[PDB]
Amino acid sequence: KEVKVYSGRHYNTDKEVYQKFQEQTGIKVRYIETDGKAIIERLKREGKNSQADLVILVDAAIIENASKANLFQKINSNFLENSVPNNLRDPRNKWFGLTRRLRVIISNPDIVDITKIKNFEDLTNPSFKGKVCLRNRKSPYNQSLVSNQIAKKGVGQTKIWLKGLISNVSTPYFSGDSSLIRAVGLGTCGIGIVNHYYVARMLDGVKGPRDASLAEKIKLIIPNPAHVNITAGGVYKYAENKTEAIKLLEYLASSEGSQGLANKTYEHPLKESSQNRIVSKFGDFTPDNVTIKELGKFNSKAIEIMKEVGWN
Ligand SMILES: [Fe+3]
Repeated sequence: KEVKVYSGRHYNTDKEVYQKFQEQTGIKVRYIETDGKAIIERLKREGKNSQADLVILVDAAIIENASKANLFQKINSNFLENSVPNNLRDPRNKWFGLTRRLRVIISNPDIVDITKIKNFEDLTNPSFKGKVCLRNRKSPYNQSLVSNQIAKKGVGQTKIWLKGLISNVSTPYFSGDSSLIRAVGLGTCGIGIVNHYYVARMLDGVKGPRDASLAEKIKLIIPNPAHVNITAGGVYKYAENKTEAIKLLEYLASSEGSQGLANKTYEHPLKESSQNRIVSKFGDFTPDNVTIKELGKFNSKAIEIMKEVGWN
């Protein structure tokens, strides 16, 4: 018996978690790890001829792309329905959350007054003029953040916040979260918005000594309440090994499985905050209760309003 996993968790960190499932169950895990959008495009092309059993994807926006494209089948599981929090799964049971990431504020306290920064709304302060730096609108992470704001405040109010935010940007858009962390730490940027786990990875020397030194210069602010995003798993629509795909998903969503995946990328497990000493130092967070499904709903409108105010 075997199971074929196509995973968009492209961090090169998760192989060990699949090995523990194999040893306990005797089910062979064939594992492909690449870009999420390459997986979606390949699967649309293959249809019934695909060898995918279980699909793992990063971000609300990519999960919505896969759902729109009809890539998942509904599954029934007492374990999953009674263990994965409602806000972090498909109401129609086609996909399930496995890890939690926060998109946070990073600041250089030698360049800006950090006592003035608590939440996203503060980044429109005119005293931050020229000092705010962003990754481009092509990042699903950024699209899902603007989608978060539309969910709570509606389109009108979100556009006001975006006109204010983009006003304070005077630097070209970055193509990644790690290069924006380097700019904030070097001090060419005073304020950035990035995923918390990139700061943890650089602090722990994963990207070498220079990136570690730059990351020490940064003060990380968790908005209160906090915007939460996820990685998720679902069973492929035409999975051959359906039974084995459900067993592996039940394992990855469990306390052992969710801690295993999360501890590799410095994320939070599903039902508890990270044990990790670097992540714990960032502080406690309270979720804002916007569902992952809602983040997918408002993705199209988020892209249109980012384009309209000039977030490029
Ligand atoms: Fe990432």
